[PDB]
Amino acid sequence: IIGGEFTTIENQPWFAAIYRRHRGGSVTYVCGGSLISPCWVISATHCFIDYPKKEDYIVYLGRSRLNSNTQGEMKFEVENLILHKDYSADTLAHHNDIALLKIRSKEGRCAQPSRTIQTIALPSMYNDPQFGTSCEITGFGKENSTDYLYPEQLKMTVVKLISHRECQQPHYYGSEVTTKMLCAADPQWKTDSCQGDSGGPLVCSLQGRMTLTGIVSWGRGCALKDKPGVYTRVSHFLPWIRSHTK
Ligand SMILES: N=C(N)c1cc2cc([N+](=O)[O-])ccc2[nH]1
Repeated sequence: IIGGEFTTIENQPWFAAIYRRHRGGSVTYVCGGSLISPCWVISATHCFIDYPKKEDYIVYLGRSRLNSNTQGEMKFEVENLILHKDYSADTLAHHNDIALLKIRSKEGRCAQPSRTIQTIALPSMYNDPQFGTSCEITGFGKENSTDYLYPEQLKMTVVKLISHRECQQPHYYGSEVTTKMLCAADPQWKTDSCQGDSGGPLVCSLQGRMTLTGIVSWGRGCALKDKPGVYTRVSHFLPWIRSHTK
């Protein structure tokens, strides 16, 4: 997250921190995700496509810091790593960038809700807030485009919803953006998602309820003029989600 503010897991209790164990034992950060039910975390396919093997992955819930433990965190293995069959890699514009991780502890349990671990609601089908709506993004991603390191503390920021028409401008993203994608940016382009934020939640308040409206997917650079963050439009994948979480 470029700009924005530091936060803790109490303020995004569904946020999932996902890591991969390398051979030789090193564990590095992969991507964020969102807990939608006790046994299921939703993320982006592009986080996993290079390494599709579910045994390489570690998920944490209730975790506030990147390389240290948070009191009351839970640690999970991935019982199922489900990628979207119709995924595509553009140069930027990943189509169908949605993935589901079935989580289970070494003790055979799913998530147990608490002050730091809760689930997020899915939207109702094709029901998105109007452009100009303010939504929040959450992640451990880069704080400046030139940074080498990821921040140790979890961050959040607020970005505004950009209409499909506007994101379609040639001087924005043109045809790269589809109706299954959502664009969102800052009016001053000061704040944005960046490298490492992928898979994480875009949460909007939608008629009284915190809602997983999007999933961080791609963008050109970070916090650049006319170059918004792009998000998987969750309200367009509910059949996909409901069938696969069975
Ligand atoms: N604007 C976004 N929603 C977004 C930009 C972005 C960039 C990278 N990246 O640095 O490769 C990764 C994920 C991203 N998500």
